[PDB]
Amino acid sequence: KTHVQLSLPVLQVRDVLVRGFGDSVEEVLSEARQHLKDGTCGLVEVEKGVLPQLEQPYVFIKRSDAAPHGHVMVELVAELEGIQYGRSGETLGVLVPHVGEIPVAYRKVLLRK
Repeated sequence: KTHVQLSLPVLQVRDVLVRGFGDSVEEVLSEARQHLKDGTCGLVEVEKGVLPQLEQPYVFIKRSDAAPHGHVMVELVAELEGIQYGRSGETLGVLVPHVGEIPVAYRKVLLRK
């Protein structure tokens, strides 16, 4: 399937134990996609002060369209030293590994895979 329905745990930035997916734009996009498939991916909502507490490169989920079955359609965009790899809509948040942190909410998305 080109799209997959996922419910992503929303984590507080100060709870996150593993603050990124790796060291290159290509690695973080690879790792993000693997964790999304394996159900081991969390989401941090971007506000003032969040991104400096996480590791670059960043992987964002961005709204790819204007929401089947409650699931917002999203795609992945990476960012490294202010350059983005991908073009999409509004940021829903930044992806991080999930290693058992308690979430504050769930975000239903349809991921372009």
